[PDB]
Amino acid sequence: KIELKYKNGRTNVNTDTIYPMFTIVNKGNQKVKLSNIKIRYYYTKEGNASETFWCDYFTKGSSNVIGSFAKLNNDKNNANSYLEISFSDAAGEIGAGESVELSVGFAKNDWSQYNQKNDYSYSSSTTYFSWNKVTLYVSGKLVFGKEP
Repeated sequence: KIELKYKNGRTNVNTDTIYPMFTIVNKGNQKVKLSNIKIRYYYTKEGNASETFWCDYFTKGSSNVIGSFAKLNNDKNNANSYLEISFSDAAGEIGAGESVELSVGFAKNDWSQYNQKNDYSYSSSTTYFSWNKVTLYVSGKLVFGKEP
């Protein structure tokens, strides 16, 4: 029973950079290996340049957080792209009743002034909350949130 909380590290809506922050909470009785957990954040991208990902903070070491980018290939206006966050073997485990905190960022490399309020996963919250428009998978299976 793995839950995900979200807050926004910088709420400006027309910037090229986006600052998703998450807490991953193990609310079950069994430990989960972090290398089995993935998180997605969904947004619209205009242009063909590759995004840039970084990790500003992670309980288990920023070097153990992996950022990848992919397309939804669905022609919808709330998102066409996602950031997928994954974790290395060296990230270890989240014990039962423990949590980890993760503060990341990415640049779309559009420089377009797009309105991020149109993004499926955008929230202006500066409090970690139970936001169901970001998703969490365990061993590839969706366990938290709603896919677009």
